Amino acid sequence: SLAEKDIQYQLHPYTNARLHQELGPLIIERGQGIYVYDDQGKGYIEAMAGLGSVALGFSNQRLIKAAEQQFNTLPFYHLFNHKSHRPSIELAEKLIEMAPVPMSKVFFTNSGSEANDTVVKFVWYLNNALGKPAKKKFISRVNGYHGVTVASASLTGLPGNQRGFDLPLPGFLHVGCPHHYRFALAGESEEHFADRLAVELEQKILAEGPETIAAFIGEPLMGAGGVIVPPRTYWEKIQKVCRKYDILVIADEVICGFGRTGQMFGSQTFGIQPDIMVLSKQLSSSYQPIAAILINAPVFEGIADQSQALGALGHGFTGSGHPVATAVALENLKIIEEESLVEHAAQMGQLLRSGLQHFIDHPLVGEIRGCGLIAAVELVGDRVSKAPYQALGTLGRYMAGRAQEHGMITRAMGDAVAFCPPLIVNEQEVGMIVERFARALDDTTQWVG
Amino acid sequence: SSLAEKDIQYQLHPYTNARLHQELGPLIIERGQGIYVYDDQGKGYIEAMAGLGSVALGFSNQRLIKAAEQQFNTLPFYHLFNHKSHRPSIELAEKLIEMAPVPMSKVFFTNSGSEANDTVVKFVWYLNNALGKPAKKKFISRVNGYHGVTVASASLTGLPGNQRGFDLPLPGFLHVGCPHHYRFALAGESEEHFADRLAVELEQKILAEGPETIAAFIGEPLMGAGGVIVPPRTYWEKIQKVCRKYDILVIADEVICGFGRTGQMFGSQTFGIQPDIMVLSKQLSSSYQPIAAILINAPVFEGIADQSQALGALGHGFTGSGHPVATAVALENLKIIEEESLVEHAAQMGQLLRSGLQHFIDHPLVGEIRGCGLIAAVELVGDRVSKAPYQALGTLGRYMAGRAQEHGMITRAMGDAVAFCPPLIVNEQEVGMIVERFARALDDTTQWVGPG
Ligand SMILES: *Cc1c(COP(=O)(O)O)cnc(C)c1O
Ligand SMILES: *Cc1c(COP(=O)(O)O)cnc(C)c1O
Repeated sequence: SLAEKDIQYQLHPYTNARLHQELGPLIIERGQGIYVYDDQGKGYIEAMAGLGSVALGFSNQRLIKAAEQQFNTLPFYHLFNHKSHRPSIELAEKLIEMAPVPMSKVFFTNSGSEANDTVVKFVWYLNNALGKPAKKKFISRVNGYHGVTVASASLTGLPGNQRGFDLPLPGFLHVGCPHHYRFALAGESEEHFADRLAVELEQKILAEGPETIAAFIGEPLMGAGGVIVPPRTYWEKIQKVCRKYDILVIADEVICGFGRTGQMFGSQTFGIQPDIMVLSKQLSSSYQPIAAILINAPVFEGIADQSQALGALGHGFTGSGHPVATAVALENLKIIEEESLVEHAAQMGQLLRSGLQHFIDHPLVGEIRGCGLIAAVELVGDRVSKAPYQALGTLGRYMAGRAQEHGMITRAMGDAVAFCPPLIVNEQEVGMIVERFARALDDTTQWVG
Repeated sequence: SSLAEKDIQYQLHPYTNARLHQELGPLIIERGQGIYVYDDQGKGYIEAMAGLGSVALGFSNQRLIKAAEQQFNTLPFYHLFNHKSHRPSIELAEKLIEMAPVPMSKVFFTNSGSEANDTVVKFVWYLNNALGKPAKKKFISRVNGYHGVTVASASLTGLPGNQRGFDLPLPGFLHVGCPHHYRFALAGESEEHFADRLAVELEQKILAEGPETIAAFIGEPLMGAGGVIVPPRTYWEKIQKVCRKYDILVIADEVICGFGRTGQMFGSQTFGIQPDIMVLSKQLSSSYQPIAAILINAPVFEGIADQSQALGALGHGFTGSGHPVATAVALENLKIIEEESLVEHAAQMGQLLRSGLQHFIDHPLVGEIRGCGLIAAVELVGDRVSKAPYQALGTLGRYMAGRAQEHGMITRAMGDAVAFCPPLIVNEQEVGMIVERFARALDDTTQWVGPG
């Protein structure tokens, strides 16, 4: 069977390989709109838009035709050694012109992981160029997600990405997860919590030596880490501390980018003025692997000078700016703008968050959080202590399983069940997401007894 | 704003002097068909490099394009996380395992060769932690090897251009000698004696560092980006003996050699390598889609699988890992290579290419002609006795590549080596035209130098 071939031949990401050999895969055969279907014909609402990525859903014919048109023109070329092609140029123009702060240049990669890995290299290159060879350390947050390369998994603050992999590398430092529900002191306001987090960062900078800190990287809100919305004034106060010590501010917009948070960028929603932005996922509705780094004028000018001194910029992926991936991403961004999907997502997000808020006084619901069209419900075994049932992740695993039985694919991040549906979701579809959540919660409540 | 002006304004180019780019602007490629690409001025070029040694089936294979369409209209994205799967990833993994030149267990997909080698580093660290060998973590690679551009894979890479200014390599990424007889053999040393000395260098490096601390040796069977460096006779035999002696994994980076480049399906077959791990990309999809694949053997899989159970799940994966459109295109690509007998065809075309270039073997500027199958390089020198460059190293290569472009052919210079890596579908007349355009560039370069 196809399931037997999968067990025989494929090592799965983010999977227990031994349990996989026993249970085998859930094979997804086809998709349309917000739905995917398994090889048994069962339909599921993809309430996660795959990996928070399939902005236009699973059957956008404009994207598919844009791919075809580019395939029949030039199915591959590269950007190395002054070579270029129209789709990379037009996408770079569109990204610079839509940027929420003045940006200078785009550098393309295949993945968010490659993009953040590239940012690490470009910052080291820059500070070598500027004659600041000590100015190399990165600061990220506990539970931040920045990808899975040796370097980007060192930026990542999730233990699952580091345990067994000898990470983080030296020079990749982590400050606190800005989650008020878990880390605020008894009776501390969001603004007081923000103050204390800004103090933690400043103290980290001073303890390490300000001259040794190159950059601070953060997702405007933390996606994979559990839909962690930072406290009011966090980004204002963190940026003050960064500007104080000449530290680059990198906005990882891989999840927030292109209308997820109710504005085009999380940087807009949270008032971030980044030096560098990283984009992926919704950039192409994941129809093609592509990511993009936006760098501002000072970062470009330093890198450009050093590329002249060293002969050429000694960095690039075969797939960097791939003409089919860039053609698809260009068409994707045009549809998001033409169909007013940022404002549509914002409206659908209000319906999603209001629907979930009906469950705020349920005995297993610890917290409901989110912004725009991304949300999470954190389940607890006890609301007073905020303790898990059995161990962190038991409730989340059972909930996600019940949601799948009720025809909805959701992701558990510990005991948080996440929602990140396609931007094209309609009002009754939001209603059906909340209904399938409710059925899964009922099942989980009966199970915990 | 012209398209060239927008490119200068908005794009930071890989492997480009950004300041020179602001002055010269791009060469914009508009379209392609068969072995040809055309710039925005309508000038046609034979893509004698198949882009980046990658476009196996040329620039207008309609079967690949229809395979993409069919998959887009079925399922345009899904992932492989948390037991999820899809038919194209499964069928491609089956095809790759069943065609492997040694017994392999599992495939892990990535978007790029760089991600794939970066993943191999993580998987080897994970494996040796799983086996209770926490010290067994260092990698050995070669000077002028190319393994990609991430912080870790650029540490494996042995090309200075990939490390200078980037604070690389990381600690625990060690480099032994480039196996290029022409450049690094002692005066009057045989290929076999050179191979012995390189195997001694490796063993001495292993002993100096502590054998218990060395996890893996990674090499391209033949070194592509480093100048089409064919290892000396007996090199891979003797290196593998040293590796097996100290329980060091052998990783074959087949990103260029994979899928018929060297006259057999894999460079591991051509060079008699029995790797534990293979890395594949580029020709896997004819670069029509970004995809790479790691093949791991049974012992590597079993160790990783044990630890993934203990830790709850394997904490690694890319959004695009096994992308259904990329895997669908790669599957159709490998079917065409098998159905059209392109491995045997490439072997035949490579003999014509090498024979055509060898008409110039006693030219005063030709130092060496090297290659296997349908990959070749001509290394130009200013002086055949000393092997010294004309002017600075790289002058002849840059001049030749420029003249080739004027004569309607895209070649890559690696220092003073001019490389050939054409699409596998190149026909006999087209090989003739590649050698003719090389000859016109060489004539120009010879008139420019005046060796008299
Ligand atoms: C998805 C993700 C990444 C990694 O992207 P990949 O394409 O899977 O390598 C990086 N940052 C954030 C915020 C992410 O959500
Ligand atoms: C192309 C290349 C790589 C890097 O592949 P990318 O997809 O560009 O990241 C790795 N190894 C070898 C031998 C290569 O030629």
